[PDB]
Amino acid sequence: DIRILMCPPDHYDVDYVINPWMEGNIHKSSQERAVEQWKKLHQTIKECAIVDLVKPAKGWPDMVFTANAGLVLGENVVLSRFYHKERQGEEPYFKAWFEENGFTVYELPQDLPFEGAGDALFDREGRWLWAGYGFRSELDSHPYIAKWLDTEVVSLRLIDERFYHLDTCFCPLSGGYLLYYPPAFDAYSNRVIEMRIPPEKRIIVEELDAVNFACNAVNVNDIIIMNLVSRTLKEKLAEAGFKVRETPLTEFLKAGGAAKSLTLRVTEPIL
Ligand SMILES: NC(=[NH2+])NCCC[C@H](N)C(=O)O
Repeated sequence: DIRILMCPPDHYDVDYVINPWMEGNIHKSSQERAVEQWKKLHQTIKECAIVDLVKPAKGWPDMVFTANAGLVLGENVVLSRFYHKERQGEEPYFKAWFEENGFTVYELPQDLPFEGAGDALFDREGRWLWAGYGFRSELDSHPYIAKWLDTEVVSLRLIDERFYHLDTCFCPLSGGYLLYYPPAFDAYSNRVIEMRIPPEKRIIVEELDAVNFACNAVNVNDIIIMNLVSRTLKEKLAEAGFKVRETPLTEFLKAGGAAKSLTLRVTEPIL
């Protein structure tokens, strides 16, 4: 069974600016359109996986972005500790959901930021965990995660403020494929990626797709769900065996997130 956690946009707005996509967008989201877009995404994901919901909290508009609730492996979750006070109030609500749903929760020190699956994505065969740092999660959190979850952690440094979470520019896929935007990473981190993923398994995104959040994609088996995709990228994905489903998420891009950011896979098998 594959299960994905989402959180509906009952209280969604753009109320502050903590990433560059939010600049100029305060109160520019339409709550009604956001509901419509989220409902279409929810339906599309539910066609591929079970969807669980956590009740949203008023005053925490970014709670829709459940990718940042924590990092799940098996029965364990490393709870996120947000870098910004504007999201720290989500933490007790996410903790309560994990506890109520049978997970055993690990908490980092309150001074050590780490933003969950948004910044840390497993290689889909379970060989290691790719973990971003540079804007939200601290590099020093990576050894904690490695030990708590008994996984090798491969740290990747983000260098572009637009691509401030790993999942905005990097997406492990089924079959060992990796969908990513190399310019979001420094040279050393690109070499680290390249050492592990050979060219035939790389699906390299160009900037025009990256800025439409193409890497912020939900992949269940051979299905990939995203906001918008160029024909060029759709054909590359089709050639690699994936079926692309697009669903519009413009109201969430105003807050710096798209399809993947609105999801957390809570069934991450031990392999
Ligand atoms: N996993 C993600 N890409 N999350 C996007 C979160 C967007 C939210 N406004 C923030 O700045 O934190």
